Amino acid sequence: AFGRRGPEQTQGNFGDQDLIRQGTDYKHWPQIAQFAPSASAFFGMSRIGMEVTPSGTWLTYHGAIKLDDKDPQFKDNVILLNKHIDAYKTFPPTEP
Amino acid sequence: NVTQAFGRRGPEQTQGNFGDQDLIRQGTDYKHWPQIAQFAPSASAFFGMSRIGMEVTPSGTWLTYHGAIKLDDKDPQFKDNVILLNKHIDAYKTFPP
Repeated sequence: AFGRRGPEQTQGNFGDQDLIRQGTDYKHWPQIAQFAPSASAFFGMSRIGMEVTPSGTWLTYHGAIKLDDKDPQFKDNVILLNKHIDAYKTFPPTEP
Repeated sequence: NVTQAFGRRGPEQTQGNFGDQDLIRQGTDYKHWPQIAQFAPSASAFFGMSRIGMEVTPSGTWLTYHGAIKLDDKDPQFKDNVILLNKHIDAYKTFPP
């Protein structure tokens, strides 16, 4: 969908092979998706910008979401997210 | 409204910078909100397209994100969409002191 995971600025870096294979069918997808911002939160929280490069006009965004560390699921949420962040570094190269 | 929910618009890295005085007062009731909202990623797009990190700092644990969404210049609505987004980006610079 958004291409191969990898280290480049134009690549996404999130997702292990199960999330890649299964997408929204992945057993822990709801537990991940809860951290995704609503449209209101995305435009309300983020630093939004616009840039014009040789490939077109881009709407840039960045920000940071504070995890609720009083949530009983906090420690497990952190483990789950960490599992997927830069997971590609762990992949067999013959993957897929 | 928007600023009670997501804090003041401003220049700092921890603050949001998007929305003019009408957007921030009206929120999702703002007349042009759906035309803006079309640009916000789905959960799948947010996790699939962004660069995601995790940072543990004195204030807490934060899921960081950044990315860029290509605007479709072939779309007939492109001209109006970029003018609208541009209006709201850093609009707080025009707010009186």
